[PDB]
Amino acid sequence: GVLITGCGSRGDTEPLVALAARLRELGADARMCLPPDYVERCAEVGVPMVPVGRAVRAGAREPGELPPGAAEVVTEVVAEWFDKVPAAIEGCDAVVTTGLLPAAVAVRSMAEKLGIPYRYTVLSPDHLPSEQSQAERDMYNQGADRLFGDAVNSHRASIGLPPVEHLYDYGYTDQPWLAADPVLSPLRPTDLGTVQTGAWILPDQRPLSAELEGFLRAGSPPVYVGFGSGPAPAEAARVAIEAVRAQGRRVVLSSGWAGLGRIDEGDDCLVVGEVNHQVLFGRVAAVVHHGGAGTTTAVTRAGAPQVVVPQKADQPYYAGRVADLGVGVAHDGPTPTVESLSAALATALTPGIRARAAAVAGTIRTDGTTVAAKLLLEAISRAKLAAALEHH
Ligand SMILES: O=c1ccn([C@@H]2O[C@H](COP(=O)(O)OP(=O)(O)O[C@H]3O[C@H](CO)[C@@H](O)[C@H](O)[C@H]3F)[C@@H](O)[C@H]2O)c(=O)[nH]1
Repeated sequence: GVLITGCGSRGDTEPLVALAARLRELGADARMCLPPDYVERCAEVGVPMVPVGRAVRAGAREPGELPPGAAEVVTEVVAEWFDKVPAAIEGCDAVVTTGLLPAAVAVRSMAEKLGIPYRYTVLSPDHLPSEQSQAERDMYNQGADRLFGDAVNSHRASIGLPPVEHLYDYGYTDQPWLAADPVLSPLRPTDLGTVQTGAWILPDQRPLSAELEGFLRAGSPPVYVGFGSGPAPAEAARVAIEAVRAQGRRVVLSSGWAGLGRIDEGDDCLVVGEVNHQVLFGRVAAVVHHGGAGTTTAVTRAGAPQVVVPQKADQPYYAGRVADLGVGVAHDGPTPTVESLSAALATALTPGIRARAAAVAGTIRTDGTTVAAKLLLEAISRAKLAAALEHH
């Protein structure tokens, strides 16, 4: 089998589910360890998953219950991963991981014990160890060792392993994979070490809800607005609904983890939960979003013009990439006003940008999981999988 693990938000998780599903299609018994948020997602695509640790979404936890990434609970997190992974990793020939470092180091430790290959994956190039300075890498290693090195070493001893240090190096490996699209996220030409597979995208077969289908059929193509797993700006729903209205468009508002909702009973708005983005984004006039790696990838592949309203982290990078590609507008700042978002939307709604977005869509590859599957085949070899890939 192959074990696929991670602890993080939807963006950290969805690529892993894509890889797991692709491996199962290719005849490999891929299974997962993920936070409990993702039980439904894994089940609906037929991927076995074992829930590990605290829920990542605040609303999925108890009031006052700290997230898995909180420094206060790191000892508990390490223990939980060492407790639950053994049953899942048994009979596996390789492991692929992303996300939270203390969990990743636990997983690699168990891979080390079994003598099976471990691969860590990053989703945005700015997060590659080789894109950090030596001083930064030193700092990350020291912080990890200090914060949870003792806990990791106690559990390593429990299974007979020697102690380990430099936990950033250990968890990320010396050369993590980059599961990111090369058009959206080009790698510097001097980097010969990083294996860039392309994005890991699950071909989405889920139907749209009757309500969303009805909404799409009942009028002109709407604008989608959503902020993914992250926070939304102040008055996000009001500003977005009023700005989209100002452009003469209907609105599909994704509630997201922020829990956005309607501002009135207007029938020109539909509030949605989880949806098939691959299908929906082909049927909208534009997408206003936060600039998450996965969301940007999906919007770009669908060919919908964009307005990126970046909140934090790697999101300004994606806003800049979208602007540079000419397929959308990088909104100036994290908190739009009706006026600023309306202006950005007007720009994103031109025939020219529609054509540019349509053209760039065709350049985004969707076969990154096949690249990763072949890389795994080669790592394990050093059957059904080899036969399936030869067929491809
Ligand atoms: O209704 C829905 C909602 C989502 N999806 C899919 O979930 C994926 C979300 O990916 P994304 O990377 O934007 O995740 P997110 O957790 O919001 O963002 C961060 O995690 C990212 C990765 O680390 C990071 O780039 C960023 O800064 C984050 F905040 C993407 O493939 C969507 O198309 C869906 O199919 N239907």
